Amino acid sequence: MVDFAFELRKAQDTGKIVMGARKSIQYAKMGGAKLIIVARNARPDIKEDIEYYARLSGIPVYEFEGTSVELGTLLGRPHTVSALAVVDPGESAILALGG
Repeated sequence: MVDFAFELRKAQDTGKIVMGARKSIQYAKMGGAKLIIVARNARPDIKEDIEYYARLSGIPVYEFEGTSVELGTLLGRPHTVSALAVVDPGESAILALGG
């Protein structure tokens, strides 16, 4: 089974992830992300925009069970992270979350 925290960090360290709604949308429009992860408390309209642009490109979206605080903490940040895009999974199995 995917250990979310482990594989997310492994993606961050060995691949390429980009943090935040703005960047997540940009990558979604260009079809540049392989997965978008949204915190469960991401702003409703932002979550909906992400889901929309991801759907246009066939990019899977995964909702993280925790808050933007918990997601930021997982990513080593002292601030909230509401969404992120996995551009390159590196050596990780994070993309299995796309189903």
